Amino acid sequence: HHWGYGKHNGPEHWHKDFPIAKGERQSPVDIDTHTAKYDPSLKPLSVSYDQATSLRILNNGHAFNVEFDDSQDKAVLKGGPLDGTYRLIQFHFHWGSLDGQGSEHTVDKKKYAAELHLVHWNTKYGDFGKAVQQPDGLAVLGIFLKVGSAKPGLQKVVDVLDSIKTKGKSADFTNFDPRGLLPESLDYWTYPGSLTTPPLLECVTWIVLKEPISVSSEQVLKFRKLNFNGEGEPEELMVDNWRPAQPLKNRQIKASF
Ligand SMILES: NS(=O)(=O)c1ccc(NC(=O)c2ccccc2S)cc1
Ligand SMILES: [Cl-]
Ligand SMILES: [Zn+2]
Repeated sequence: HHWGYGKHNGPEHWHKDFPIAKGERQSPVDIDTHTAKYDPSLKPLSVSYDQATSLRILNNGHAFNVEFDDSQDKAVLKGGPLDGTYRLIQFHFHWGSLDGQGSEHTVDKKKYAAELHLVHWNTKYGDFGKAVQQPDGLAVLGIFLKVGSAKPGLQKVVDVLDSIKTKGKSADFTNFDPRGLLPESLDYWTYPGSLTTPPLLECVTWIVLKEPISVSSEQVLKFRKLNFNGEGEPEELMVDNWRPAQPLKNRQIKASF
């Protein structure tokens, strides 16, 4: 009985195995744009993915991860609300069964068709493992996806999904440039939160971009052909792998603009 997104193992069940699910800084959250306050103490956000080196793509049964080689100082996120350098380790998405839902964070309660998560770990902690043991161990750059024009830079990811249809499958995925998934503006909202899937650790500084990227109906449709199940098992389409908004509690969302 592994955690998932179904009625008997979904988000409302997670707290049993992971009590932190009802924690004080859980993610995602709804972003009330009117209550969010401009923070002049925020430094310019810096996304340097020019030297990024992807290695593999994996269907972990919850989503698919494009993993990067993070053994060296390459692909880093810094500035903004961050202190120090955060290194990119992987990115994945959360999407719905329909265009009307799929994102984890919401803006004034609006749900986007999907949400891209670029995961980074604070380099002062040595590696990802030790980082997730710190309050400021991770930084996730979230980008909303809406259905409209295709995103050229996402097609290579879309075309390899057929090779990792089921849980546990992975494929080589080198030379993929994540810069092709970024919108024009780096305007963002930021707040302290957690991983949105078990173990739901509260080590994340969330940076959610205001400008969403557009993806075609065809592209998101292929995301929906993936499977939660493993090869040879009954097919359960990988859709609606998002956690709903959680209580903001004692937190303030800051705006960079
Ligand atoms: N959806 S999220 O908040 O961006 C997120 C990012 C990373 C993880 N990571 C894990 O659950 C994890 C923990 C230990 C070892 C490997 C992994 S993939 C979960 C959610
Ligand atoms: Cl189901
Ligand atoms: Zn995520």
